[PDB]
Parts: sequence; C-alpha cells; structure tokens
Amino acid sequence: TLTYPFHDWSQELSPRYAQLRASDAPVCPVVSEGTGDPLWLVTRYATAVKLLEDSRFSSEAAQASGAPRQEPVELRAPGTRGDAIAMLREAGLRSVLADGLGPRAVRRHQGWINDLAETLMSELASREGTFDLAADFVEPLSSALVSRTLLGELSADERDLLAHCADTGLRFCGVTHEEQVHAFTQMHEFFLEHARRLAGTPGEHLLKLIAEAPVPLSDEALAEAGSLLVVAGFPTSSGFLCGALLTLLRHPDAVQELHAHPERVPSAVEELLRYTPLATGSAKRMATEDLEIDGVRIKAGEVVMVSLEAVNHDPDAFEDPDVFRPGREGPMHFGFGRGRHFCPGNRLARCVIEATVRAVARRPGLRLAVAPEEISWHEGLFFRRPRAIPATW
Ligand code: HEM
Ligand SMILES: O=C1N[C@@H](Cc2c[nH]c3ccccc23)C(=O)N2CCC[C@@H]12
Ligand SMILES: O=C1N[C@@H](Cc2c[nH]c3ccccc23)C(=O)N2CCC[C@@H]12
Ligand code: NA
Repeated sequence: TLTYPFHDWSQELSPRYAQLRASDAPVCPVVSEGTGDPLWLVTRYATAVKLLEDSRFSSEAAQASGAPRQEPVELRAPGTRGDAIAMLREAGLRSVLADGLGPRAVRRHQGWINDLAETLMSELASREGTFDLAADFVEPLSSALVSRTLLGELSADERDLLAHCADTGLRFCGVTHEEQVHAFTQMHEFFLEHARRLAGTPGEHLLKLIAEAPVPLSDEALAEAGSLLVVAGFPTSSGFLCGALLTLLRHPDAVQELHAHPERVPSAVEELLRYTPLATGSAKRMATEDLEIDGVRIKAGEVVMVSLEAVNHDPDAFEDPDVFRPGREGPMHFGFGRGRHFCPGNRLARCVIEATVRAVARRPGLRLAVAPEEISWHEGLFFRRPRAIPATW
C-alpha cells in the first residue's frame, strides 16, 4: 500500500526509510506512484550487500524497456536502447572506460580541477556581499568537469540545454510525461548532431576516447554514450557537490578540523559520500529467476530497489548514522553503490569533491547567508539539488 518515492526532496530523509528498516521484513513491498508497478524495497545494509553482490539480480533487466519501475517515464529516447554503459562494455571498451575514468584520468585532470576550485572560491571571497554557491561555484565546476573530462567543450547554451534535459527527464514529478520523454529525445538528437564534433576536438575527454576506439560505433551508439555521460555525470555531480557544501557549512567544527589537519580531508570526502543524500529514488535490480533474499521469495521478473541513502543511514552499520563524523571508521559506504555496478565515475567524483572540500577548508568562516530551512529545493529530481545556496564570509 505504501507508494514510492517518499517525496523527501530536501536533505531531510523521509522517516519511512527508518520505519521500513526497523520493520520485521528485510524486504518490503511498495507501489510505484508513477506507474502503479509493485516493487520491493531494501533499506538495510546487510541485505543490500547480499542483493547488489548477487548477479542473478540484474541491473540491465531492471533498466530495460517494459520493466516494472519506479520512474514515471522510460529513461531513454523512444526508439533507442538506453543501455549505453552495457553497450560500451559490450563492444569491448572496458579498457577505454578505465583510461578515461580511472586513476590516469584523475592524474591528467586533478591539476586544473583544483586550480578552478580555488579560482572560483577566490573570486567569491573577493566579492562584497553574498553569493550563490550553486550558480557561482558548483555549476562552473561541474560544467567544466563534464566538458573537459566527459563530452568535450560545450558552449554555455549547450551546457544549459543538456542540464535542462537532464533536470526534466530525471524526475519523479513536476513535468508532464510527454515533456519528460521529449527531454530524452532532445538530448539524443543533440548528440546525433554534435557527438562526432565534440569527440573530434582536442583533449582526452572520454567521448573522444570512445569514438576513436577500435571495435565503427554508429552515430546512434555514440549519441547514447553522450546521453549516458550527461545523465550519469552531470546532475549527480552538481547535486552532490551542492549537498556536500550544505553539509560542510552546517558543520563548522568539522571544517575547522580540516583546516588545521588537511590530511584528514579524504576521510571527510568519504563521510560526505555516506552522509549527504543524493538520489530520491533507489538503485534497483530485476530477479532473473526465482530468488530468495533473507527468507523472502522474489519471483523472476520482480524488481528489488535498494535505497542507498537508507543503507548509508543504517544504525546497524554506522553508529549514530545521522551524525556527520569524518573518520568514523565503520564499513564501506554505499554512496557509489556496491558490486559490479559500482560507480565508474567514482575517481573523478572523488577528485572534484576533494577539490571542493579543500577549497572550503582553506577558507574558514564561509557560512550560509540564510537558515538551512530557508533553502529552496528543486522538487521531484532524482538527484537532490537546491535552487540556490546563499553564502558569505
Ligand atoms: C559525482 C557524484 C556521483 C555519485 C554520487 C555517483 C553515484 C553512482 C552510483 C551510486 C551508481 C550505482 C547505481 C546502481 O547501483 O545502479 C553509479 C553508477 C554510474 N555512474 Fe556514478 N556517480 C557520480 C558521478 C559520476 C560521474 C562523474 C560519472 C561519469 C562521468 C558517473 C558514471 C556512472 C555510470 C556510467 C554508472 C552506471 C554503472 C552501471 O550501471 O554499471 N558517475 N553512480
Ligand atoms: O548506466 C546506467 N545504470 C543504471 C543506474 C544509473 C546510473 N546513473 C544514473 C542516472 C540516472 C538514472 C539511473 C542511473 C540505470 O538505471 N541507468 C539509466 C540511465 C543510466 C543507466
Ligand atoms: O533515484 C534514482 N537512482 C538511480 C540509482 C542511484 C542511486 N543513487 C545514485 C546516485 C547517482 C547515480 C545513480 C544513483 C536509479 O537507478 N534510478 C531509476 C529511476 C530513479 C533513479
Ligand atoms: Na551484477
């Protein structure tokens, strides 16, 4: 009877997640508000490990057109596959994905990412008055990450178009179904027209590595790779960096510790990934056969969701789970997932989060110019994001 998701669009997690977690079942039935599909929902760390490390629960099967699902419209342009990352690994591009997303990419890019973070923060510090950390720090930094490491250099109008498509398509509510579908169409048509151009510009952005890779990727396939990098890399990084700055600004003692002890910043990055919520939906997998999870039978074809926010706030895994405690020394967080589908963007994500944390830690006194309650949130996004983050020294 419980409908999903829980409309917890700000950083305050829905109390439903703790209620289910403490329930007597390790897996609980819900219904998709957007489709009426019955779904299963996992909220406990121990059960989540088991689900996401069992390859008979398939991610691709849960993404496929026609699967039971939490999202109101399919997350693809009509007529296209929608499984880009599978398709690129499919065509033998694991090596390419590693060179473009792995440690060597971070080594190529970490210099300018930290230069840009400081330059942005320095300019804001030079301002008389308040400023907006979302529009004035996160947007330029996340846009530069997308252009330089993922797609190739975008104009401001192209960045805005891709951001709008992602915000419109990656939603539970607040737009009509047809608008959502059309956002995916527009984004596909943008890369049908522009992916080869972007791939051909100088740089080592991933889309170039993909387009130049031996396998002849079609325009449609290269367009799907472009769309994947937007949906997976852009609203995620923007939303998270926004949420992480909010967390830091609400924990000046933690920031002061990092200012005095910069060697502690990596531990703080990992705690932000646990503590700061991002997705308002759930990672999900389809039972490819009849399966059982901690005693509950899951029939073939049924989809099991795991809320990574719920798992990350599981008190059986993390003591005082709702406390931001850098260095807490508990189990691995789920902010990048678990198992085979662990976020491949995790190296670049950690790079940009770390650069942001260090930029903040170097400048104590940075604070919200309004109360946390006065922050306004985009309602219905998959990936939480505030409308603005008024801030000042
Ligand atoms: C910056 C913050 C980011 C966060 C918090 C994050 C988080 C995640 C998580 C939790 C998943 C797993 C979803 C699942 O289990 O089904 C995932 C998957 C993925 N991420 Fe990230 N991500 C971020 C950034 C990025 C970036 C920058 C890229 C690439 C440029 C990226 C590329 C991907 C891809 C392609 C997948 C799909 C993996 C698969 O389904 O096999 N992510 N991400
Ligand atoms: O590569 C994928 N993986 C999963 C999880 C995911 C990772 N990043 C996402 C961004 C938005 C929605 C889902 C995800 C998925 O649902 N996918 C549909 C869009 C991208 C595709
Ligand atoms: O809210 C969602 N989360 C991702 C998984 C994910 C969980 N946490 C993430 C963080 C970054 C990227 C993806 C994820 C997913 O598969 N979805 C299908 C529709 C809703 C959407
Ligand atoms: Na798997």
